[PDB]
Amino acid sequence: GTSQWLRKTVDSAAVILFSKTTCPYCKKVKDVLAEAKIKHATIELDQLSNGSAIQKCLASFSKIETVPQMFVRGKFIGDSQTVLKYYSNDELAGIVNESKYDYDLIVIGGGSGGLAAGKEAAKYGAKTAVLDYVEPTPIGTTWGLGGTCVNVGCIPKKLMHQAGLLSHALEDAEHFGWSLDRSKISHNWSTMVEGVQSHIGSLNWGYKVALRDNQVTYLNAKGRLISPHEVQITDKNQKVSTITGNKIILATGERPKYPEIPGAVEYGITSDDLFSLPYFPGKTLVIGASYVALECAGFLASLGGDVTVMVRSILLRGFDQQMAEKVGDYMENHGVKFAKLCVPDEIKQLKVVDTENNKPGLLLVKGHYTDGKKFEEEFETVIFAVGREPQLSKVLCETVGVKLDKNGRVVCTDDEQTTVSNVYAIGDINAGKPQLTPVAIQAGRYLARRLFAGATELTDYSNVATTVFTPLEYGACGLSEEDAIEKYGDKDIEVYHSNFKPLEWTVAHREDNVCYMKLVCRKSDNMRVLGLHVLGPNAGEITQGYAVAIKMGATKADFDRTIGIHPTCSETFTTLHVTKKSGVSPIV
Amino acid sequence: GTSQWLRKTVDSAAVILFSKTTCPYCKKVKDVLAEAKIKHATIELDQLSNGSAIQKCLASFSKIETVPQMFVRGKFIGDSQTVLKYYSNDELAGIVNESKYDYDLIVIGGGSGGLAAGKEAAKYGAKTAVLDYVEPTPIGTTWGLGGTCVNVGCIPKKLMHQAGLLSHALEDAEHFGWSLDRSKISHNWSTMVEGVQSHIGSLNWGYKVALRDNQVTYLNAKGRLISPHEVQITDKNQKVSTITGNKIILATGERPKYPEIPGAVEYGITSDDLFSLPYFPGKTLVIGASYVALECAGFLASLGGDVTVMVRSILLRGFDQQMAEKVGDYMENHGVKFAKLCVPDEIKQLKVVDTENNKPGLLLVKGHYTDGKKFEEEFETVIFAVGREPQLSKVLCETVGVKLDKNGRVVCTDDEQTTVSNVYAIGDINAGKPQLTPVAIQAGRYLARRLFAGATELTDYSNVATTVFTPLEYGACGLSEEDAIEKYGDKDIEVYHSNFKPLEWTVAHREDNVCYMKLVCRKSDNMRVLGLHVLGPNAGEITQGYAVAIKMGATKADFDRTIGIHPTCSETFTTLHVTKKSGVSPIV
Ligand SMILES: Cc1cc2nc3c(=O)[nH]c(=O)nc-3n(C[C@H](O)[C@H](O)[C@H](O)COP(=O)(O)OP(=O)(O)OC[C@H]3O[C@@H](n4cnc5c(N)ncnc54)[C@H](O)[C@@H]3O)c2cc1C
Ligand SMILES: Cc1cc2nc3c(=O)[nH]c(=O)nc-3n(C[C@H](O)[C@H](O)[C@H](O)COP(=O)(O)OP(=O)(O)OC[C@H]3O[C@@H](n4cnc5c(N)ncnc54)[C@H](O)[C@@H]3O)c2cc1C
Ligand SMILES: Cc1cc(C(=O)NNc2ccccc2F)no1
Ligand SMILES: Cc1cc(C(=O)NNc2ccccc2F)no1
Ligand SMILES: Cc1cc(C(=O)NNc2ccccc2F)no1
Repeated sequence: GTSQWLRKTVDSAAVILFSKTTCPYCKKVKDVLAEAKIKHATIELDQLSNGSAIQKCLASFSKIETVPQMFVRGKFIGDSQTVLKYYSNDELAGIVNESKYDYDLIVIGGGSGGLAAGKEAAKYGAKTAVLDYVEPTPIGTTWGLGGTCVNVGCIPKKLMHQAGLLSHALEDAEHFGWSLDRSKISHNWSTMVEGVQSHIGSLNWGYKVALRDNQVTYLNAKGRLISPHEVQITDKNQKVSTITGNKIILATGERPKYPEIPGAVEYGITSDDLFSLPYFPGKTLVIGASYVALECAGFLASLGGDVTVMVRSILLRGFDQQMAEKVGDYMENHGVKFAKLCVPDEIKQLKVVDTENNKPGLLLVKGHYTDGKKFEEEFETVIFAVGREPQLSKVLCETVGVKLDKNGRVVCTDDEQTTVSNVYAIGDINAGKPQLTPVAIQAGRYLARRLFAGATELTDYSNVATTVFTPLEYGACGLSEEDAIEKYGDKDIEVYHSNFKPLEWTVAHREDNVCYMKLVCRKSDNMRVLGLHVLGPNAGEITQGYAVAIKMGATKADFDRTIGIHPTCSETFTTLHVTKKSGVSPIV
Repeated sequence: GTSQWLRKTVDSAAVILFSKTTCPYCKKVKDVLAEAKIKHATIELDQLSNGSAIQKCLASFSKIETVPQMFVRGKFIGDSQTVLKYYSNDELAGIVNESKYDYDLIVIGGGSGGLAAGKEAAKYGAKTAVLDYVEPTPIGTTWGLGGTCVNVGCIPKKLMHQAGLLSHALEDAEHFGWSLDRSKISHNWSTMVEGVQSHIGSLNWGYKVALRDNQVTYLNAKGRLISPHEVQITDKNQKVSTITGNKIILATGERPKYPEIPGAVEYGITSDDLFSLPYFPGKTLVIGASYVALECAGFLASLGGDVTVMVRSILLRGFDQQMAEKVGDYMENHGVKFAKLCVPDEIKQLKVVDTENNKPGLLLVKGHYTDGKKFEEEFETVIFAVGREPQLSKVLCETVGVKLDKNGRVVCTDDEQTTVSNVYAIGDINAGKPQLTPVAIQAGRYLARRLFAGATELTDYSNVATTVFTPLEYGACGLSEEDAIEKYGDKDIEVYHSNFKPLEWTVAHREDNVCYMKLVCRKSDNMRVLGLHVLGPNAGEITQGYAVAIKMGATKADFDRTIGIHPTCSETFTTLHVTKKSGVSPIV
């Protein structure tokens, strides 16, 4: 056990020092490497459980059992006297820089996971390159460094959500005594987009600064893995070349799908285009029913838009369907129109986008309802939100041997390793994993530490909490009620639930019984909490802390013995008592 | 053990049925009791692990070991045949109403704890009275049923906090694209007070409806305990009479203190007066530095007021002082003035309150700083927030034998029992307990179940989370950093911390490094989280869920392995890494 860990650690680390905190010979070597600007990992043996056993295993590489011992890319370099000899003789810089490869690590993809992995690897002395290229959308939209979340995802969508939430803050202000008249106030799309894009631009620049300050080589080029250690790159001038690397991390993400119907690619847009659109969309149709579809329809309606959503079957497939129906009912009562049980057949152009006067075009959408009736209506903008997919045929030569599943995602071990031993995959392209930004970041950072600092901790992908940022937000952690019932049986499941009303909604005359929460519990396991669900304001802030308790195995008794904070929405979880089986009403 | 539990349960319950879920004779007795509208507790012996032992112990009370067995106020009434006999002979109603006392329970005080205890007791058949009287403030202010939180505490203060938060929402809305101009909008104090008071009145009415629907006797009268079982009551016509009860719960709360200086009682006010004041306070001095003082100063400033706070020594004594100083620095940067190291000597009247034109008066405040320099300034309103105190000499004859501590609070066992065996105390008057509304509710409900339904569960008063609703909110759960170091020593304490910026503050151009969080941990106990602290928006929603994890013994490793929800403020707790001992900056 200990011998196999040490072997893997030594073969993989770029530069690593084995040390003890109390040793002045170790401190002497540490200070030399700091002066020479040589970054490295450090393993303090006096702070590990079996440090004595490791110290004896080191002799199988160095034939000494003392400390310090310095290694570079699998090779024992020397003890204190030897390292100072290389330093005194101006031979140290050359020894720590010799490698079979151009880089210790090449990351293909500069998004949530890839930037996290590359920066963390560099901190331990791995010579690292990060490659990023943004293929333009069909209408030509492109953006800077940082990935989907930063540029066309979590960041701009939550900022536009906040712009929509402020519409209701303006209405509430009158009831709390402020003198404004909400009915005389309007919204300016282009002013909002300019502020959002200025923030995104500051993130693009901050990531380039961060890579420079960690000595990471940033290449704005398209990468393609042609053999296990060779990456072909093509730059903005179509100059083609090859770089080599010891370890490879694939982190290229996904892009939006289009349906295979006439006019979709030519005349519609996706979320990739929405967040920098230079004109207000006008009367809008959203095709789809994912969290992306509902989040976008929701803020467009709150900004004052005329918005319709076309739903093939159900809302939020894969989420708790009682919660999903309450989400949609709120949206329908607050100005979002729905075309239910309906699909599109073709998009026809009636007017071209007026790019000079900054106005949308006009489109005729034809489709049909599931019974057989026809749909036909005119819209200024049509947004497709019908799923996302990777396109690893762009990234990955089939001769390399990296196995993909039937959806085109990478099949990985529980430590992110592919079927090719030096190649790993993280983020949205790792098959079977939750497709979320904090998951990609944790996977990338934890992987970098295992490769270059001898860490052993794995990423835990179970019970990862989520929040859907619809007009009324929906947070969740764990199983839906229907998945719990299918797994364990109805007689082994107890559900505690309640409506609630935020105190802030009282003076503002908002609804009494629309916010809702529940705990789905397993009777035969001490009433273990299998899933937590909340519909209400600030749902992400409410849910996050409970994710720690669920990770730890919280029971209903743990929620009961914990005391609430008053007045809050979250405290309602500490006093739940009405069960679904009792038939008693959950209203306030 | 079991036999001591059974004797206490039988002696104390008003009406109780010993039963098994599987027994049709028990079902027949349940159905008769429901038809006669006789409320009662039930214990299902087949749901307890020592149910066989309990069934044998019942025989020393009834001389039988079968189920069902019905008891009334410590007396065995009968089995199935006997209960049915009393019913068909119209004898049962008189039997179940036989009592040595007028009531099974008298609650003195109709606030957070007292209303909770009284309603819960009545559910198990306890004949219950709740007494409530509101002694007017020095200027004559009074209010309805529900206690301090409902009328002059948590509820109106958080509603006025929300009105203040909406000021910054109006400012933010411009940056997100909305057409309003914040500089032309003003606030109307009387409109806000009218809305707050209409909500408080709906709560007053709802509590009277709830007591009527639970068959609880509500007496709007002042109560005084004159012997262990006798309560003297004085009504609004000054009629004096005596009622008797088996169990007594003291739940009379506290009221604000005034300093002993000339003019304080005559010309100043307290929080009791603020929340229904018919005119805007105008230019205001708040004397004190408690959470009540800073919350009130904070929202008055956000509503456009000229506000000063006079601080004797420090802010928020008893809270973590690094967090208290950050709370005050934010207020001072956003328009609250502070007179530090200063106390008042006298209040002089310059103008009487203008009741006709609905305007405040004018006052001259004289004081001095700790070095002896003088303070002298004019204000329209002076609010004293210098602590709260019970006044149990008004509630409790000294000859009854209930022991008080040096501060005048009631000394209780861990099951809320006083030194008089049938008398219990809950809420703010229970010595040594956190003075919070959800604590009083849990204590009252749990106590009623122990008295009248044979329950055993105690209230857990440890690590109860809190939130201070200052303009930037401060949430906490567990020990302050200085208390942790005093208890375990500095070398056994590690502190992880970080600044953060809410995403909502980016486009709004608010501050980069004002929000802050830390985890105070114990090294020698697996890095156990001893205390959690957060300064930021929605801090009560952030903190609540983590209180369950801390109750369960969370360590830093539990926070690390839990994944964040993005984009949120709370997710910053899941990736903390900078220690105070490293000296590395917490800025982001
Ligand atoms: C509209 C929307 C909203 C979302 N909201 C949230 C939210 O609120 N919370 C949340 O947790 N998640 C959210 N997500 C999900 C989140 O955006 C993703 O889970 C995350 O971005 C995945 O990170 P990644 O590192 O796997 O890939 P990405 O961030 O997509 O980065 C991959 C990068 O690699 C580049 N690349 C691709 N091929 C190559 C190549 N051959 N050579 C070089 N570079 C290449 C891509 O152009 C891209 O820049 C949202 C997603 C969308 C679409
Ligand atoms: C300004 C302010 C803000 C607060 N904010 C919060 C907050 O945000 N969160 C929180 O958790 N806590 C808050 N608190 C504390 C909370 O109000 C108290 O902890 C809670 O009200 C205590 O409940 P209680 O049942 O002990 O007493 P109370 O609610 O004070 O009820 C006691 C009642 O008994 C009556 N009474 C007294 N003597 C007699 C008698 N002889 N006969 C009959 N009736 C009598 C009193 O008039 C009163 O109606 C706040 C307090 C204040 C002052
Ligand atoms: C807001 C949001 C995003 C997701 C998500 O990313 N993926 N779902 C998923 C879950 C578990 C395993 C595998 C998966 F693919 N869920 O909610
Ligand atoms: C020391 C003390 C005695 C009383 C007194 O008489 N209270 N009775 C009363 C009850 C209800 C409304 C109005 C009332 F006056 N108050 O304080
Ligand atoms: C054991 C213990 C805790 C306390 C106490 O400080 N209670 N009150 C309080 C605290 C924090 C915020 C708001 C509050 F009202 N007294 O004794």
